Order: sequence, then C-alpha cells, then structure tokens
Amino acid sequence: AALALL
Amino acid sequence: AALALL
Amino acid sequence: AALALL
Amino acid sequence: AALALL
Amino acid sequence: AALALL
Amino acid sequence: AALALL
Amino acid sequence: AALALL
Amino acid sequence: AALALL
Amino acid sequence: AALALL
Amino acid sequence: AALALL
Amino acid sequence: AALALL
Amino acid sequence: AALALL
Repeated sequence: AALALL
Repeated sequence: AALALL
Repeated sequence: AALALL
Repeated sequence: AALALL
Repeated sequence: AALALL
Repeated sequence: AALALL
Repeated sequence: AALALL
Repeated sequence: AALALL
Repeated sequence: AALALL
Repeated sequence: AALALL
Repeated sequence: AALALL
Repeated sequence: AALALL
C-alpha cells in the first residue's frame, strides 16, 4: 500500500 | 493533491 | 483489510 | 476522501 | 467488500 | 461522491 | 477533481 | 484499489 | 492522512 | 499489520 | 509533501 | 515500510 501528498 | 493505493 | 484517509 | 477494503 | 468516499 | 461494493 | 477505483 | 485527488 | 493494514 | 500517519 | 509505503 | 517528508 502507498500514499502520496504533494 | 493526493494518491492512495491499497 | 485496509483503510486509507487522504 | 477515504477507502476501506474488508 | 469495499467503500470509497471522494 | 461515494461507492460501496458488498 | 477525483478518481476512485475499487 | 486506488484514489486520486488533483 | 493515514493508512492501516490488518 | 501496519499503520502509517503522514 | 509526503510519501508512505507499507 | 518507508516514510518520507520533504
């Protein structure tokens, strides 16, 4: 699982 | 902006 | 099981 | 935003 | 089962 | 907006 | 804008 | 499953 | 933002 | 099991 | 900005 | 598992 905030 | 993979 | 908040 | 898998 | 809020 | 699968 | 896949 | 906010 | 796997 | 806060 | 992998 | 803040 992965999560990115940009 | 955001992206999640699960 | 999995849960994401974004 | 949210996502659940169960 | 799955649930998404967006 | 929302989506459920069960 | 948003996109969900489940 | 995947969710994107942009 | 948060993610749980169980 | 795993939990991430970001 | 942030990114998590778990 | 990995987490980056930038």
